Amino acid sequence: MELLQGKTFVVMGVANQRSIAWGIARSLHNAGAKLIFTYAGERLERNVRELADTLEGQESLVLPCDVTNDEELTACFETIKQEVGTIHGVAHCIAFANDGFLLAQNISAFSLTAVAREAKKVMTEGGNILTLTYLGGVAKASLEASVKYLANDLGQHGIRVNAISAGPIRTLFNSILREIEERAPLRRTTTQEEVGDTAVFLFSDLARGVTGENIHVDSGYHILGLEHH
Amino acid sequence: MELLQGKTFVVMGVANQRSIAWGIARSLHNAGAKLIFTYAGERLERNVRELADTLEGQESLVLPCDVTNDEELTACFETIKQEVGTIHGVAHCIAFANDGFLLAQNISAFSLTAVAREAKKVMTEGGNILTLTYLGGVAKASLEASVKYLANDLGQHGIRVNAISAGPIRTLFNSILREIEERAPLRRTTTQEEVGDTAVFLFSDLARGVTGENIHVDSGYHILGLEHH
Repeated sequence: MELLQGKTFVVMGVANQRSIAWGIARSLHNAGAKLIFTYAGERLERNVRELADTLEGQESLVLPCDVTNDEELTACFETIKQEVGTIHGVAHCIAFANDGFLLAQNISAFSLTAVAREAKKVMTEGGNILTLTYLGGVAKASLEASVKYLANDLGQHGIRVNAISAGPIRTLFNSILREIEERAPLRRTTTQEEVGDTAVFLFSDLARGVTGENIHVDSGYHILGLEHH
Repeated sequence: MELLQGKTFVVMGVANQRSIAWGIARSLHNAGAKLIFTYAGERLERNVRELADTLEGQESLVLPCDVTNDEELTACFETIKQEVGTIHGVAHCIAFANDGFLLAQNISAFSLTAVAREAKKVMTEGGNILTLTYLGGVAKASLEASVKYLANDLGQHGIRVNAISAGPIRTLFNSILREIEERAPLRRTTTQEEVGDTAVFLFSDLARGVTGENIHVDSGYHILGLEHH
């Protein structure tokens, strides 16, 4: 409720109001954070500006940042350095890209390292880098290794690196959702708000001892070992 | 800071001010929780009463509860039902018992199921059951399975079941601590306060989508795969 007061975070991956990243943004906002949003292209630019505009409180920067474009990614964090100086985390949470879910998984896998490289330059007081896998796995193997590499590389600078694995979300197939509602320990599917509230923890000082972790927000389904069912 | 306002938790395992469970208690207290403490024997009884007395705010019940004693364990939660009615979680966090660390690991392993059995009777609004492994593993294999079993059994009642794996803590061997300070991603050893603040998350509504999890609070050391080093 004031867990994140005084802290500023970059949120990547907002496409519309049902985006997992918009759940993260809403949660971070409610915990008192200032937000900087990125947008890939012209289409998403408007969607992000309009959603950001619906938040009440500290102004939100909205900046271009195609994470597959090294020049633009670098430019984005240069703008951040010049205008706010220090940030306290990045939500690398692109779960759909313009098939679209797989595309986002691949882009997430090969862009995390460069994102962390630029983020380190403006996280001079430490903080957390969050990445997201949406379950709704060559790229997953890659992301897992990258998180461990970056956690080990950046921890000495006070920067934690963690992942959330989010289960299928109805507003994002009916046979898959029914299986989860019937068989997952919590007997329900995941929400964007549940993912966002776990992100609040990971970005907060409560999680200062947690790094290199992959937290499942999937109603417990992961414990069942039903990957190939 | 008011994350846990209106909620009451049972904390097991407090032996002295450097107990991991006392870190959990302090953190839960600071987040607005009401606390019920247990004590095994006469010795610990005084230590717990004196520590509980140092907290300012809502009164803390201090009750006898040897978790290896079925009659006393049952009686404890019966007293809880009669006096407060509903609780919102249990911290099953015995990490030393009166060699003492291993003894606590074994007692933790075979007592979790019965503790969860009684806790279910007073957690009518759901909540979280937390268990602790202190790294400072037949019993660990057992606890892992028990957490998964209980998460799957109790989730339908809104009860989450999670574990924290805590790394070596200096106030609880110097060669082990030096290795962690030099090689762990965060370049430092764990504290009881870091464990407590992760417990705050798991007991809060922020973690309502998280169950069957084992969160490492170990400065990231777990990612290195140096179990036999």
